[PDB]
Amino acid sequence: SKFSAKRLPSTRLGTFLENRVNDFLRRQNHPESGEVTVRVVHASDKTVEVKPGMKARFVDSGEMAESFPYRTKALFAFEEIDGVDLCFFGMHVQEYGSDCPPPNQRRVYISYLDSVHFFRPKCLRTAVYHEILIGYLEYVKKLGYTTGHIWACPPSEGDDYIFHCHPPDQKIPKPKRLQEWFKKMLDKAVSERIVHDYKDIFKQATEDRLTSAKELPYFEGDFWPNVLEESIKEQKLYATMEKHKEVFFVIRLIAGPAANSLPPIVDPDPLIPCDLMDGRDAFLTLARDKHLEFSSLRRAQWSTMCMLVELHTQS
Ligand SMILES: CC(C)(COP(=O)(O)OP(=O)(O)OC[C@H]1O[C@@H](n2cnc3c(N)ncnc32)[C@H](O)[C@@H]1OP(=O)(O)O)[C@@H](O)C(=O)NCCC(=O)NCCS
Ligand SMILES: Cc1[nH]c2ccccc2c1C(=O)CN1CCCC[C@H]1C
Repeated sequence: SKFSAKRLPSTRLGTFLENRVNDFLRRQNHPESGEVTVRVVHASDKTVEVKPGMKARFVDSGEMAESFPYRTKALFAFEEIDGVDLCFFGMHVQEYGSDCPPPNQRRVYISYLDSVHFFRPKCLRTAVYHEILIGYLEYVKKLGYTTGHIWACPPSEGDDYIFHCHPPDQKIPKPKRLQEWFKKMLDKAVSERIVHDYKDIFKQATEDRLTSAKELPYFEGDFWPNVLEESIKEQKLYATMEKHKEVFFVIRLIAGPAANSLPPIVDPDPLIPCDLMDGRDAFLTLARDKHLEFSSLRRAQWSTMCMLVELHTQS
C-alpha cells in the first residue's frame, strides 16, 4: 500500500537491521510473528558546543576543541500484525566520526530509545529489541566506530521519550532493571564477538588512568557536561562518577592494536532531512496536536498510519 512502512525509502543501515531481525524471527518459527521493517527516517549534521566553564578552563587554553561534530540518526521499527503496520520501537543516536577531535572520535551514543509494548508474540518482544540494538552495534563496528556509550536513564513519570501516550499498563523500568536489560543485551553481543567488553564509566576512567575532565567524551544532552559545569561553578567529580557509575556503559567494539590502524569512517547512507524526526519534540507535538495516542494496539496502529502519511508526504 501507498503509504506503508515498507515503501519508506531504504538505507543500508535500515536494511541491515531489518534483515537481522527477520532472520532471527524466521529461526524462532513462531506462528504469531509478522514481518519487521526498519527505516532510518532522519539523518543530519550537528555539533555539540563545550559549555562556558569547560570552555573557560580547557577550550580557551587550547587544551580541548570548542565543539564536536556528529551525525544524528532517527530510526523506527515496524511490525506487520494482520496486514496492518505497527510502529513499536524508536531510537535516536549521535555518531562521532573519525574526523571528530578527541576525545569524541569514532564513538556512538544513544540519545533516546522508546517502545510501545504491542509486539506479537509478546514472548519475543525483548529479544527483538536486543536484536535491533546488537545489530546497530554490529553495523557501526563494521564501519569503524570503536566505542559505544549508553546512559541508562528511564523517563520521568508522565514523560514520554518518543511515543505520545504510552499504554496505561506498560510499566516503566527503574534504573536497576534497565541496567540489567542493557547488560543482557551486551552479553549477547559479547558472545557473538561484536562487543569486545563493556565497563562502567568509573572503572573505564580508572583503568585508562585518565588525568583530566578534558579526556571524557563530551556528548549532547548527556549527564557529564552538566556535572562538570556544576563542579566548575562550586575531587568531587570523581565521587559523582563512582556513585552513579552503574548507569553509564562504555562499550568497546574494537580493542587492542587493531583499534589504532583503522581507515577513515565512510558512511554509505545519505543525509535525510525530515522536520518531523529532527529530535524528539516534533513527533510528540504532532501526536499531541492530532490527538494521536500509542495507548492501545489499535490506537497505536491508527497513529502509525498517520505518522507514515506524514513521513511519506512531507517536502
Ligand atoms: C527499554 C524498553 C524498550 C524495554 O522493554 P522490555 O524489553 O519490554 O523490558 P522491560 O524491562 O520494560 O519489561 C520486561 C518485564 O519487566 C516488567 N517491568 C518493567 N518495568 C517494571 C517495574 N517498574 N516494576 C515491575 N516490573 C516491571 C514488565 O512489565 C515486563 O514484564 P513481562 O516480561 O512479564 O511482560 C522499554 O521499557 C521502554 O520503552 N522504556 C521507556 C524508554 C526508556 O526507558 N529508554 C531507555 C534509555 S533511553
Ligand atoms: C536531554 C537531551 N537534549 C538533547 C538535545 C539534542 C540531542 C540529544 C539530547 C538529549 C539526550 O540525548 C538525553 N538522553 C540522554 C541519554 C539517556 C536518555 C536521555 C536523558
